[PDB]
Amino acid sequence: EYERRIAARFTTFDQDGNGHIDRSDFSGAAKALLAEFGVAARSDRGQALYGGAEALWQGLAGIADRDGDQRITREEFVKRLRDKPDRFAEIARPFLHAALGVADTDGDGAVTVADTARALTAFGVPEDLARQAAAALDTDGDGKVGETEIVPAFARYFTVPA
Ligand SMILES: [Ca+2]
Ligand SMILES: [Ca+2]
Ligand SMILES: [Ca+2]
Ligand SMILES: [Ca+2]
Ligand SMILES: [Ca+2]
Ligand SMILES: [Ca+2]
Ligand SMILES: [Ca+2]
Ligand SMILES: [Ca+2]
Ligand SMILES: [Ca+2]
Repeated sequence: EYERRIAARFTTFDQDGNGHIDRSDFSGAAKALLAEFGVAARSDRGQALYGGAEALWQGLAGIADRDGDQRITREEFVKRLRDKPDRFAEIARPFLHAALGVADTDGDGAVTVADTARALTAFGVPEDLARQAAAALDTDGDGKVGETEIVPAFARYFTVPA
């Protein structure tokens, strides 16, 4: 179970599935989300999402790329994330904020549960599970998913329970 839980988290970052985490895993994730919502890469929201993704890669690399080759292997990839999950969530905050912007289709600063599910599928979550996860992210049940729900959820998700 534990090792399976760890692989799940690794697989989330290893978007292209090739067994190491690269900047391009993150670039690819940004590209997928923008495509899902028809947001132009060159738009303000597009540039903000790529900048946020690049910042999260650098944070994660800072933590886990022990030999400095700018790929994080399965091997290199948990304890550091478990002991300080809040710090890692803040590293991800610009990315998560930008992702919400992209998934906000009417511009009112809120994202629907259905569009949260769309975002998750852009990041490789199969459609059925994404609906279930999106629903779970809406912890106050108002049908709107926000930064105050997503950022702590992210912190928790990357705290692999022992
Ligand atoms: Ca990869
Ligand atoms: Ca750019
Ligand atoms: Ca490395
Ligand atoms: Ca919306
Ligand atoms: Ca909205
Ligand atoms: Ca479908
Ligand atoms: Ca189902
Ligand atoms: Ca909510
Ligand atoms: Ca709410």
